[PDB]
Amino acid sequence: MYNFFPRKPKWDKNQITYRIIGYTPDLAPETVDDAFARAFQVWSDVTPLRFSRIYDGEADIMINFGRWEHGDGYPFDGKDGLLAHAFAPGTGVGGDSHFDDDELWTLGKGVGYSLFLVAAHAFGHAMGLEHSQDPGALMAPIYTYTKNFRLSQDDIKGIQELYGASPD
Ligand SMILES: CC(C)C[C@H](NC(=O)[C@@H]1C[C@H](N)CN1C(=O)CC[C@@H](NS(=O)(=O)c1ccc(NC(=O)c2ccc(C(N)=O)cc2)cc1)C(=O)O)C(=O)N(C)[C@@H](CCC(=O)O)C(=O)NCCCCC(N)=O
Ligand SMILES: O=P([O-])(O)O
Ligand SMILES: [Ca+2]
Ligand SMILES: [Ca+2]
Ligand SMILES: [Ca+2]
Ligand SMILES: [Zn+2]
Ligand SMILES: [Zn+2]
Repeated sequence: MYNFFPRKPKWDKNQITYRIIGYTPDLAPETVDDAFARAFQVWSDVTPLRFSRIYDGEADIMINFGRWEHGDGYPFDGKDGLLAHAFAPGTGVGGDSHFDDDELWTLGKGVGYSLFLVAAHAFGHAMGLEHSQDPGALMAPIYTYTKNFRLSQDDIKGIQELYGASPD
């Protein structure tokens, strides 16, 4: 079933804040923003968690792209291997999600990697979800493309364990 980080860390608030510092050239900026939004919404759908975008100063979830050493001491590794990473909820680095720009970022294709799926996956980590044993779960330790995506019961009960279900 579902898993969390060792000390079960979580946001002390439902109103979360995100900022996109950098883009990938692989996708249109507008299409990146829609991918990051839609990724936030798979989790917002089933919790009282609300993600609101800001365009300057420290946010909860600082989003960027980078390659190799990108100034956090967790280097990326070129094409494939690490696609991305997120930090468990916390101040500063806590919940910050980074994507390796040595990857080919795509949407709606089996070729390269869906920014939306990896982001959804990564944002799981940023809410305090670890990997899960269900091979169909979004918090699977493996990337898998599907054209038509739905949050598994495993991922819903895990996030609702921390933050409760949809009140709306
Ligand atoms: C940069 C990392 C080292 C940070 C780490 N986070 C992780 O270790 C996470 C959790 C887990 N251990 C995997 N993680 C990774 O960062 C690995 C990267 C990535 N690995 S991946 O590239 O091989 C990978 C694997 C799987 C996917 N999956 C998908 O994209 C995907 C899955 C499923 C589906 C589908 N079809 O359903 C579609 C797509 C994508 C990428 C991933 O899993 O995101 C972490 O949170 N810490 C070390 C924390 C430790 C926290 C703790 O232990 O309590 C830390 O010390 N942070 C310092 C400060 C933060 C807290 C504070 N403010 O005080
Ligand atoms: O490259 P991974 O994320 O499938 O291990
Ligand atoms: Ca890589
Ligand atoms: Ca942060
Ligand atoms: Ca790229
Ligand atoms: Zn990083
Ligand atoms: Zn992961």
